[PDB]
Amino acid sequence: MLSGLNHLTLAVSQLAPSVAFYQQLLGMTLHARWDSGAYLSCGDLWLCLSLDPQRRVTPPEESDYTHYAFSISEADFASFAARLEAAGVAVWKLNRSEGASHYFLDPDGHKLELHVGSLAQRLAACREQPYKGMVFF
Amino acid sequence: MLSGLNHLTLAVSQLAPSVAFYQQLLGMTLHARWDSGAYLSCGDLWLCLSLDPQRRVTPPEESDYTHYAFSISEADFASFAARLEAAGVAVWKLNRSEGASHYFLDPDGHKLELHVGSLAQRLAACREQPYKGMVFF
Ligand SMILES: CSc1nccnn1
Ligand SMILES: [Mn+2]
Ligand SMILES: [Mn+2]
Repeated sequence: MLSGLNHLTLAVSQLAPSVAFYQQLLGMTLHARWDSGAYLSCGDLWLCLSLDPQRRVTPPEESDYTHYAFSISEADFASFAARLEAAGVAVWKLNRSEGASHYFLDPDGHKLELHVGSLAQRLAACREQPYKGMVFF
Repeated sequence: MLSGLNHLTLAVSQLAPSVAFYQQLLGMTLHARWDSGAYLSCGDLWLCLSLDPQRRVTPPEESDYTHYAFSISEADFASFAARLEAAGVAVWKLNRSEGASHYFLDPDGHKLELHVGSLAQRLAACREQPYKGMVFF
């Protein structure tokens, strides 16, 4: 059967600024780059940045809610979010509707998130403060 | 410091067919559902389906190369691809890289992939046959 996420591939319009964002600003590990892409890891996540002439820099009001959240500890969350803020990283959401999260945009407008907590913890929180109509299996 | 992918959230135009696709066709575990979304797991992956009226059913020619690859064993790959084909799931790309890959679309046109092989495997293959301009770190 399917066993998890093998890799996340993001189309990027300019490779070097995107590599710098994920490696320098977000602290991900850069393993290789070539004329048309790069391979990074974030813990167990395999991230591929793929230079795509079709990728547009997309304002957050023009894209849907599809987004990618990265795990961070409770101890590191606030200072990492504040550092992104001080660095001028654009945002896309302010209301914490799914726990402790910071919502920010990559250079092409990919919707990203820092989040503290697992699925199990989110389900436990939702049992006390459920979303409308919520059923647990 | 970021420790991995926390969750992947896909905006969906209709919740019921998306739940059917990820739970029933793809075999993911459904943990909770509410009026405007669902939480599923696939191995370590926490997947959120978020009902979003802004989600367009998007032809693959009209979206960039951003995509989400799920892990499957070599032994299971061909029968899973055949299951998707029997269900009439559209393919958006043929495989031309190392490791088995099947490139398929979800009901809203999200670009998905079944892939066999890790980042370490890909890096080893690239070391032997580097892409144009490839540098390792
Ligand atoms: C070589 S381009 C690519 N590489 C890995 C994953 N997705 N795309
Ligand atoms: Mn999220
Ligand atoms: Mn891929």
